[PDB]
Amino acid sequence: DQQYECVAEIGEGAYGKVFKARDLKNGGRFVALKRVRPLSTIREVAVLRHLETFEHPNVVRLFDVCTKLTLVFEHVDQDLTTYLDKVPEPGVPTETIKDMMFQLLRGLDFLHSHRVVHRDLKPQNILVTSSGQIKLADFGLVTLWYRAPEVLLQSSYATPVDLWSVGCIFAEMFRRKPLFRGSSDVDQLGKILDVIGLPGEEDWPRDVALPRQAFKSAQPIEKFVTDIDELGKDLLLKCLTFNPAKRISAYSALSHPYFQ
Ligand SMILES: CC(=O)c1c(C)c2cnc(Nc3ccc(N4CCNCC4)cn3)nc2n(C2CCCC2)c1=O
Repeated sequence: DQQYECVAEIGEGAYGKVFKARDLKNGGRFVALKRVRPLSTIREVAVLRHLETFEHPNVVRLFDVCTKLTLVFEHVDQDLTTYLDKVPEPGVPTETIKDMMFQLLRGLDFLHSHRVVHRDLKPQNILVTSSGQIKLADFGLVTLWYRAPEVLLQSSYATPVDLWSVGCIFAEMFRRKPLFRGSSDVDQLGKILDVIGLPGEEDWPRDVALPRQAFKSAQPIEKFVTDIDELGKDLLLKCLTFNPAKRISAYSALSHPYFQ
């Protein structure tokens, strides 16, 4: 659009490239824009232009949709990735991990309550403002490291998909490196079960291509996620529960003694 001007390139990918641009009309503020190169997809934008009306403090603001499209949003300074890349030793402060995780679950509880699933939650799209405020981005239409077991298996794809990704990002917050760094669904699933263990046959998805009988003893987490309290250990384990039905929800997670 002519109401905006491209200065730099934020990110590239299959979904299309997003750019940092100057919103000349609105006091030359920095805005993030992404193009698109038509009936059941009308909903996607109707849910976002609606989600917008609640202006949740932990989700990127949308500014406009122009025409073949141009999507303008709020520009955030950096992501969680480059945030972790610059934090001095011995990593992120206990309280900084606990705070940023709250803002993450709030934005997740907001999206879930409004029947929205992120589906691709990674540090690359968990943005962080100058003030240090978490903003969820890259939703309302690679790296399997954050993919949930059931997505990998191709069974369910419901809201517990993001609670796995959050336990993966919660670990990476301490560790400062991906917990499960697989290279294929089968490799990912593997590396996952090498840590959490083989779940009971009762929790394995009934009727899927990959059987339980194709993989492991449960390993303690304090080994892989170094200096984490028994409370954070309790929360992250509930986040990383094989059975999506047993996996904690952002709403019960927002309650947990870890934030008390
Ligand atoms: C489509 C989006 O929701 C969206 C928005 C609105 C956005 C806003 N500010 C960003 N701000 C950032 C975040 C990081 C950078 N750097 C990119 C170059 N390397 C250093 C970090 C620059 N700007 N980045 C944004 N993204 C990126 C997240 C991952 C994919 C693109 C987005 O998807």
